[PDB]
Amino acid sequence: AHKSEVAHRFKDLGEENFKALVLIAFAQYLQQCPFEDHVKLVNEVTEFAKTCVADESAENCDKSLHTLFGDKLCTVATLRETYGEMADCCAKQEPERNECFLQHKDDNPNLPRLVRPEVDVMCTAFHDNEETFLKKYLYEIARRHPYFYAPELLFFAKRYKAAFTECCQAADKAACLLPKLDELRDEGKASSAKQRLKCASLQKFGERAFKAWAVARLSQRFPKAEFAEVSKLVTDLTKVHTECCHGDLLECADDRADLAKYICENQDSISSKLKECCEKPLLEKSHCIAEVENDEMPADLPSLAADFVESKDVCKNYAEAKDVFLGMFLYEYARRHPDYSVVLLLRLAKTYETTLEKCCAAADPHECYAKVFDEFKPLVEEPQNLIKQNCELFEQLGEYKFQNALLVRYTKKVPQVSTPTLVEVSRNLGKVGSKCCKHPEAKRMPCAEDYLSVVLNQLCVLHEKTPVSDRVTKCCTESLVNRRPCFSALEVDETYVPKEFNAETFTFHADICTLSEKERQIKKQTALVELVKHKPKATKEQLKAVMDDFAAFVEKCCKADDKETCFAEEGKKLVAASQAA
Ligand SMILES: COc1cc([C@@H]2c3cc4c(cc3[C@@H](O[C@@H]3O[C@@H]5CO[C@@H](c6cccs6)O[C@H]5[C@H](O)[C@H]3O)[C@H]3COC(=O)[C@H]23)OCO4)cc(OC)c1O
Repeated sequence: AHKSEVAHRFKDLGEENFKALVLIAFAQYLQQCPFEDHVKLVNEVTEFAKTCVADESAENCDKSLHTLFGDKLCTVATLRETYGEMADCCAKQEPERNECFLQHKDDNPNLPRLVRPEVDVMCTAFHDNEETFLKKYLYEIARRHPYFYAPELLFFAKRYKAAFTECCQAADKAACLLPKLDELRDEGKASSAKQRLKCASLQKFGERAFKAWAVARLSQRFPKAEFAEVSKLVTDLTKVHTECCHGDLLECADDRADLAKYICENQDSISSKLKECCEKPLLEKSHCIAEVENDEMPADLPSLAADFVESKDVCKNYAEAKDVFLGMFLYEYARRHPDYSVVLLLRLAKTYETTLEKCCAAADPHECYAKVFDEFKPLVEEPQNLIKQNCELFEQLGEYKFQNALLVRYTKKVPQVSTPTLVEVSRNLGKVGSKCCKHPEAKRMPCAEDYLSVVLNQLCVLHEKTPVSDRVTKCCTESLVNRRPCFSALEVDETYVPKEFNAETFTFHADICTLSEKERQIKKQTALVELVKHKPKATKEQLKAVMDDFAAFVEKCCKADDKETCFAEEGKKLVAASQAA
């Protein structure tokens, strides 16, 4: 164990990443804090760190990272008149102060939306103070996505700098810059959502859950790798994400680097597909390994019949070490099925487990578990059916109309759920259609069913903040593996009383003419959820009818005699038809 963890981390990560990482740590705890303040605090922490690196025996160098950093956040956070319910945390010591900070993370911060300035402007600000410009990027995303995988956020910042470096010297700056930022925005939302799930698993379902998940995913990725190796990897990788989720961002970054290093110094025993990745700079390398394509599986692997049903020691080995035996089954099953979703593999693993508990406590266990594998079959076919059906539906509806289809279906299921949430979740689910139906009906399952998990988790966590439907609460709390079926099983809420008619939520304005097409869509899908809430018995024929009116008048009013008052009479037409009763 090192004396002075801050020195140890400062030396290991180096100054630039140390600062960026603390800045992320601060913004993911204090999302409402202004930029300038966080930087000042990070600067002071970094000032102090250097003293400990110089001399580890100097005054506070032996304090934990959280004590040191926590004391530092609270200088601005103790302000109750500006931050409210967050010096709740500052009244505490470590570790309870940190436990407090983690539980006050807000998945939906009431934060001002980003202005996006002219390209001229951004590029000016970039050359002027390159370092501030990047911090301002780190800060904005971190406070908006308090679960962004911090090391990966350094990677994003780096791509972000790279974009401005390249495009700000381009002949056409806009034509170069914007697609890169558009890709970066999408890739970032995806990354954030994926990490929320890794964190929710750990924090709500425990380390054992995350491990099973990783064994499964890594086994599919590295099918030539031995179990001992995968287990080692699962271990390191869990230690890393546990750290990140628990707010130990420096150790997380460090331990992820060590890992990325291990992987590359052991390529020949992991995968044949890491060659290019391990030639990249640190951030890029680590990212590349993380998203690397599955290796080819060894040819002619045997069947699992021998070890997991036919051996005489199935019950012994099970009872002799249940977790490593299940890990093995899960490893052996996942290696051989990169075409199964990670969730399917966990279900089969869970089925095999529950089947051994029942059968090892039986007269003749082998006679009892002989069937087991046959029982996996309807579990495998079930996701296949849904994906087949949803992809046909998407193929004839397109992303947008497909999202609206989900918007209506999902609103009727759980109309207490908040409108912006319904809109976000349904729009994202629509993105499975685009991302996954694209693939041949044979790689679709991991893409489709693993991504829904990420999307269903967003719903779960956005709903957790201010819960309004016990049925969502139940599906989200029940298991993690049963989330999709539990949500699929939900029936239309006939118990729910229709919302009254608010005029403003159905009146539009001249500002809508200045929005992107995407925003306009979002604007209208927002109206649609509100429509269903106000008339849940409306028909598909009726709903899509009222839809095209919204569509048509936007067109006519964005052109007409003063666009502002134009949305207004349409507001007056709808208002009069409601008072009418
Ligand atoms: C991870 O990827 C994501 C990126 C973003 C957005 C985002 C989205 C974009 C974009 C730029 C930006 C940047 O926005 C700019 O951030 C700047 C940071 O740099 C500094 C400034 C320099 C000089 C004055 S301010 O200015 C800021 C701009 O105002 C702002 O638009 C990101 C920086 O931090 C964000 O949050 C921002 O071009 C078109 O699409 C949002 C996400 O979800 C909401 C997300 O997941």
